[PDB]
Amino acid sequence: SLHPHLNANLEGGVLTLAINRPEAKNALYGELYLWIAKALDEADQNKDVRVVVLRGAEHDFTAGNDMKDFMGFVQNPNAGPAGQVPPFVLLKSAARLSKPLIIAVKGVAIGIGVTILLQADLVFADNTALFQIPFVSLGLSPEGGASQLLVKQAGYHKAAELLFTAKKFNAETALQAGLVNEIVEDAYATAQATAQHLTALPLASLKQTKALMKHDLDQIIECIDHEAEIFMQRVQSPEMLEAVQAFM
Amino acid sequence: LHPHLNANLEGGVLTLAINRPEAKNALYGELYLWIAKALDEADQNKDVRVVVLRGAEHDFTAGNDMKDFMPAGQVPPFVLLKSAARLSKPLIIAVKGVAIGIGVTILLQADLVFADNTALFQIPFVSLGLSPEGGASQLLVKQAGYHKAAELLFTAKKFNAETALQAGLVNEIVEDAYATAQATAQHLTALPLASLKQTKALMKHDLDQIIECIDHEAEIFMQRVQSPEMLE
Amino acid sequence: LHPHLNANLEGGVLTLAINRPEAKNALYGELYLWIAKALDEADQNKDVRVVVLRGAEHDFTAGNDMKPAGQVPPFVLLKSAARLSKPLIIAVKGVAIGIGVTILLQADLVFADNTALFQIPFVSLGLSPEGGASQLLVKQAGYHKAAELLFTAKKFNAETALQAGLVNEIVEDAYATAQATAQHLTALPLASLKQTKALMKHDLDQIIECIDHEAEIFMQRVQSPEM
Repeated sequence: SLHPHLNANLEGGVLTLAINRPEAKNALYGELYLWIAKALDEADQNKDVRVVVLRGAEHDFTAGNDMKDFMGFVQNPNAGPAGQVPPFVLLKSAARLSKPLIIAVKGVAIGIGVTILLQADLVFADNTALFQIPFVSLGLSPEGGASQLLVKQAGYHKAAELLFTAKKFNAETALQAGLVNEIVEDAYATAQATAQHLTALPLASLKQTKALMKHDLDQIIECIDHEAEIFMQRVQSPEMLEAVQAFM
Repeated sequence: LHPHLNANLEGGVLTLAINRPEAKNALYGELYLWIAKALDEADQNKDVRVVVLRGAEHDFTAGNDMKDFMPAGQVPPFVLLKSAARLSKPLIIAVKGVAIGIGVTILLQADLVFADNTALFQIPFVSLGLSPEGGASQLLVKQAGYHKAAELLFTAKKFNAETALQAGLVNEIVEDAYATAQATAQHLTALPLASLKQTKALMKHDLDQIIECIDHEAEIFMQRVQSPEMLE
Repeated sequence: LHPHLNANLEGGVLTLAINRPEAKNALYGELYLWIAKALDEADQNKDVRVVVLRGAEHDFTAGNDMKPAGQVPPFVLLKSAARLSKPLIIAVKGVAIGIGVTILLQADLVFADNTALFQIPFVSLGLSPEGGASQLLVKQAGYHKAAELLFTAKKFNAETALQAGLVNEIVEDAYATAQATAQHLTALPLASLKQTKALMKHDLDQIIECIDHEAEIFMQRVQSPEM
């Protein structure tokens, strides 16, 4: 389906999904998380798509959860299963994509801008990238399976430093922690050349290799869901509501 | 009290400083047990938000007192390791000078570790005719990767702060280890308590299995303790 | 004893050296089986305390010679290396292709020089992982780097291997470093090394199961149109 703030282009088996909400530096709201999730789900069924590239359209990847949206949410929270709240739907859609998923990062990549990297196979950034996992300082808790995936990808000590302190960090830190594969001059051209190289390789080899690497997908999904339950406890906490009420 | 352990609580930060400079903070039975009890009670004390563990002066710990040296899960060093692993609040370690044996394996229970360029690390267990402690045979493989963990465990070599940093034992090498630790501790005491507690509990979802690895290692260790290798 | 494989024991160090330089140490069926058997015997050999495995003067192995899945020879070698109860050290120079990389994941220590040229080419042949790589490389290098090396089938150098944890140290003389390290380890208590390694590889049966699972998939692909 066509929707604002998300451009899709398919050429030579490469599907490029580009977040395009510059007025807000690509902050994500409820329905945009779902539109991105649906596009991933449809790409995986589309026989003309072999590789997906997800990035921003321009100078930023994502400023994270839209704060205006978030404050309306805290005052009227989704009462359904925590795992069906929009950001967890996107993160699971990404985790389950059977085809290679490449992400290219410029500028801000905050919250979900970091945890979605843990669902991608390859990540390229340039030196303008500025990352943060702000969940602790917002009064929230991990999402995207990061309590387990970031410990595995970065090592326990580094994962605890980025999660506990909630600090901003640069591309060299993200590269040392294994969140980014390489820092390059043109993140978007590199992501596109890599995607073209992958479409020239056998689809079945790629699909099977990825399926073996992700043999524990069911447990990853379980981790995302159980995190989501704890995350909603924090979203619904009395202290969160008072703080939003004041702010508003 | 016990003059070998300075404890101090300020602004939510409890600072535990091993103070036995005559023996380079080498540790002996009852002292393992007091540090363990202090960590246990820290977790129960609502005025305590973050613990920092370090040496008082130029050294972290020379490891087990060879004099002191001379149910396996209840032998003192293992008691301290489990109390560290169980602490539900953030635990920061700051390393200067020697950090030997349990001086390294205790770092695998800490959430954040800071060191300066004087730090000198070693896991001598293999060369003492012994075996791993502190869950190192799983925790160090996970933290450093298998190849590097094998290098540190098998060879029993001393290594410096840059090697520890690359293996993920140390978060950052800084000019003033104790000041950096205190500043991080104060930053963490200013953040929401339930957010830090639930984040740590998720990260340590496999705590039961860490305790079982520490206890399994303990049984093996205590057997090696009564072996000709050890004597030689 | 067997064509293209040298073996030397001294001071408790067994050095096995692949010796087929005219072919850049490309491996064929029988040769896989001889290396694997030598590892099986070294483990039963009371006078062996540490094993070094290496290639020829300039190269480790160009990989599988172009010219029950669990019993196909490269998988037998991969499992023999994984089961070896004593320390295994590999020293890498020049080419290290396919098996040349996946065997590093079964060694305890790996030393290379800057001539090393690594590749995992299976995807570009329409095949699939081997060596238990789909799990062991993810654990050793992290998921992103393992994906990069496995999906793209790119050739890569010693610095990239060091960053991926595949290599412990890049050194000037990989054979001398491997020998000095092995001599240090033979001087230490075999009982301590044995028991430390067995704890580190507590999940050995899971490792072997992954190797065999990959093997069955691999052998299907071998009959694919892509291949």
